[PDB]
Amino acid sequence: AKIIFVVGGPGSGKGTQCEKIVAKYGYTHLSSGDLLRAEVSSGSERGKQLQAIMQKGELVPLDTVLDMIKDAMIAKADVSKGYLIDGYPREVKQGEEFEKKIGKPCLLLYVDAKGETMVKRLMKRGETSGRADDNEETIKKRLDLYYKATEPVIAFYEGRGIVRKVDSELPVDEVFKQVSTAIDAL
Ligand SMILES: Nc1ncnc2c1ncn2[C@@H]1O[C@H](COP(=O)(O)OP(=O)(O)OP(=O)(O)OP(=O)(O)OP(=O)(O)OC[C@H]2O[C@@H](n3cnc4c(N)ncnc43)[C@H](O)[C@@H]2O)[C@@H](O)[C@H]1O
Repeated sequence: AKIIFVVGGPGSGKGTQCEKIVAKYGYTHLSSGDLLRAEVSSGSERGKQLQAIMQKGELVPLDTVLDMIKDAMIAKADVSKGYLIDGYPREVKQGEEFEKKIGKPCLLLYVDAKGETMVKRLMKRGETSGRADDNEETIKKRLDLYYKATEPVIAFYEGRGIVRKVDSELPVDEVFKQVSTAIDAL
């Protein structure tokens, strides 16, 4: 099955574009954030540890997040023609370990937004939906971590040759036209 990495900053619009991909193409959307938050909601001790880390805007250990991604892929294996891996990899080692344990991506969709745009979108969502990490101090930490740890992921897959950038400053449906173009050309 096809594996597509979807990578971009906090609030760049990854999840929004992924849900549109699902509706149009039928791919299986796996969000590392959603999987982690599901563990938090379980009330487990691990969930309490994950909640602490995520509330501070920090990266969860590779071992945990890759386990959950693999778990989810296996659970959907019978019915998936392709996978959207949304929010993983966030560091080069995460990409490397995924390829070691699961397989290689055929495409990385780089959902590109401005830093100020991401701050605005997350501040707005925070005031609306009240997600714990959508507070101003944590947003700043998330964005800084994205720049430091995750942008080298883009470079890695540029070296691989599979990055297609989409301009997430555009309206959602206009971004999705760029997304659709990349997927159609697979
Ligand atoms: N691999 C990993 N390794 C280690 N730790 C990990 C990990 N993955 C997760 N974690 C941990 O979990 C935490 C959270 O991870 P995660 O859940 O992946 O959070 P995130 O990376 O910050 O992504 P978001 O869901 O916040 O934003 P998004 O890019 O999907 O944008 P969205 O479509 O929602 O849109 C955002 C807002 O903007 C709106 N919007 C979207 N697109 C547009 C557009 N074109 N125009 C106008 N508004 C738009 C949306 O309606 C919405 O309101 C991490 O910080 C980390 O602690």
